[PDB]
Amino acid sequence: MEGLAGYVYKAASEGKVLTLAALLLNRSESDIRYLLGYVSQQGGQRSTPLIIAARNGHAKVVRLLLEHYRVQTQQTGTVRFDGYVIDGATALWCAAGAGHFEVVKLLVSHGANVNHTTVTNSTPLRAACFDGRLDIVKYLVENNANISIANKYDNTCLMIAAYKGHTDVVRYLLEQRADPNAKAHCGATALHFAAEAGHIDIVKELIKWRAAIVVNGHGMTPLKVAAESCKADVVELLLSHADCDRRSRIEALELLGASFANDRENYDIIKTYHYLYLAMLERFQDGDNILEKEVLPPIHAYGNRTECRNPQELESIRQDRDALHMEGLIVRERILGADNIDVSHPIIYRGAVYADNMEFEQCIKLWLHALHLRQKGNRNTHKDLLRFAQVFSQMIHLNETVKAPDIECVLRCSVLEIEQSMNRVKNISDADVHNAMDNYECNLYTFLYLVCISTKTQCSEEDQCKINKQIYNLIHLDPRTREGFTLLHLAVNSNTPVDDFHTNDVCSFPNALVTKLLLDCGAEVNAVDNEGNSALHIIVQYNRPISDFLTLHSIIISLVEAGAHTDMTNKQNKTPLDKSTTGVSEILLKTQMKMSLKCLAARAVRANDINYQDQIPRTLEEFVGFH
Amino acid sequence: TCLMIAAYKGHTDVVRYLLEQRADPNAKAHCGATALHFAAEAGHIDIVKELIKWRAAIVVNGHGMTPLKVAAESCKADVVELLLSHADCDRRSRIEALELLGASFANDRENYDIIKTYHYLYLAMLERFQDGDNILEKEVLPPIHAYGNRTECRNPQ
Ligand SMILES: [Zn+2]
Repeated sequence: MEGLAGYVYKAASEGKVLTLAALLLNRSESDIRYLLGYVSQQGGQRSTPLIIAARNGHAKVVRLLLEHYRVQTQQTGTVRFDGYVIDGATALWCAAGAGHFEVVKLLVSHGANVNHTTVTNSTPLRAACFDGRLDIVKYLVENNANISIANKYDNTCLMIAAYKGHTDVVRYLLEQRADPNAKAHCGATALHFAAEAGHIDIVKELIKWRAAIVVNGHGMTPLKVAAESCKADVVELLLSHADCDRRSRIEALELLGASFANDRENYDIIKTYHYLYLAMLERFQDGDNILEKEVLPPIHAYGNRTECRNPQELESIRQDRDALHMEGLIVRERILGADNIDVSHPIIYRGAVYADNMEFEQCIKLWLHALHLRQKGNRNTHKDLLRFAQVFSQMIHLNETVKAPDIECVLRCSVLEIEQSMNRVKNISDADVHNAMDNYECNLYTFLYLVCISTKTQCSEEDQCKINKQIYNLIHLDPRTREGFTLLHLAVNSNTPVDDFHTNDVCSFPNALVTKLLLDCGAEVNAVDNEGNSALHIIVQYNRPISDFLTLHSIIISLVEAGAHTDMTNKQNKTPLDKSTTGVSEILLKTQMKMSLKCLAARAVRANDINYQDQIPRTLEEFVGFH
Repeated sequence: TCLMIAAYKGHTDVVRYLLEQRADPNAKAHCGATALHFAAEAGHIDIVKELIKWRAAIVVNGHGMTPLKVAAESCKADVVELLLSHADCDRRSRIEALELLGASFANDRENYDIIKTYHYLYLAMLERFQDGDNILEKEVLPPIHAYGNRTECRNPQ
């Protein structure tokens, strides 16, 4: 029966009245009304024949359905655009999103319900604003569309239209007395959206309506937002339209200069120097009436970090573009503060370019500041910690790493914290965070790479003690992976994701020193994965015995010590001696294997099937289970 | 022939193309060395694997020098791995090759790894006494004053 629904869907997508009529003809009234009510979620989005006709922009099909079949226009579907899914949208919403003017004309002329209840509170006017068609917006608004209707984020149609940057729709909505004073969830105003868009005409139109200057939650006044977005024209327009004190305009000018210097997109130091010099002359313009200048305390990350306050002080800094950039960073960090996370992007970039070729030191300290900032926030830094891993690989390849253990201890604390946080995240839900489970695995890999870095380097015994404190903190809590794998199991298996930036002379699996240090920490040797495979069961399977024979010999002689059972059957009977395939690995085991009567008795009593339940001390039940 | 000299050089693409022409790789020279010997000297594991793929058999030169032994002499472990894996051989030849590899690591200047030599010889000799009550014999040549004591070891102690 659903085949008829698919045929109607295809006919609606085609746009032919003849095919759709023929498919709907020779069917009962109930059948055709069920076809109209049915939604074929081919892409997982509800789309009734009217809804999908509106989305596909076929005027003929929409006209036929509305005129001859009386399909309900109040049907709402969770249509998705560019991956993002709106959880509710009527037929008129899809018509506006399609961008076809005849379809929206017909649907509105057939009494389409513009105001439809929706969990996302989406409206067809918002869809038209997203599409940007002025004519569709006009036709929707004229025929009973409430512009004041906003989504769950309190984002109105006018707000998103100003964000888009289309001057026509903003002008039309302002003509229809659309209120721009509504506040979104963040509380930003329409002036903030216009400054972000960078359209001077939108800002001028908003000023014409006399929109109030309202500071957002994290500061971010419209002049400050425009200065951050490098909208010099918008900043000048706001300063001219709204009177500001000396402090406000001087701060705006210096923020604009520092933003121009710091960002890689602009990358103009002459404009930055000119703006800073102008602002500081404005500080001293009056004469004996000087704006109070504060100096941030010196920080080892920024070096001297002396914020200059006199004209000769910047005059001495005409050259040394690095000094100008770091001073702009100081200015931006002082003005903006650490309240928001917007300053996360520049600092790393300022490190990144600095990280092109040099000792990495103040780059590392800048990234440490970025780490602190991102750890105040609940923002995932697994990509960032990867980047630190490749940077460490770079410096160890350069052989000039001379690494300081304080930084590695700090990043170990951070990675432990994020491990715990994302473990709780998986404790909340699983399906949505499957990619977060992939990041779980990746972060375990990063810790192994950090352990490989620590093994390659060497430092003071107290620093090693702190490293071992952190690794024991990670070990005491028992990490697990899909199908179950301890740290040792990864450390002995062929860990597929070897660092691509540096895969040679660094991070090679089947390592001996890593396993030695992990045993020193005290990981549970007799831990069993799914199917019960022990550590020895995933080291005798090595396929290159004659090469790298030193590694195999060392790992075997290390794991045989620290108490590892010589025989530990698991699921189907597989002794470590049976599973070995090389033909060379058996020798190393049989040299180190130590015999005892317990093992022989257990093998004898399990080979034959004798009852061993409730006739044996409870401890030996597990012993018999092993052998 | 271009085949053996290309194998000596180690250019994988040209050797692969020449083999594609179905040229017989069992050709010989005045020295009697087959392309396997030149590949072993080059040590390209992929070249040797490709040669084995199309049925290149081990052939002994008149003065001994089986390609496996020749590869073992020049301290080329990977070729030894590959040939031992594919080319079936007895206990005696395998242990002889392992001992030769140990000695070559011991004395030569290119690698000069004392521990690798010790461990390889230890493994070979442990393989010698594996069975028990059926022991491969070890023949010791009379001492040479050039080496001083010049007496080999046949007991693990
Ligand atoms: Zn036992």
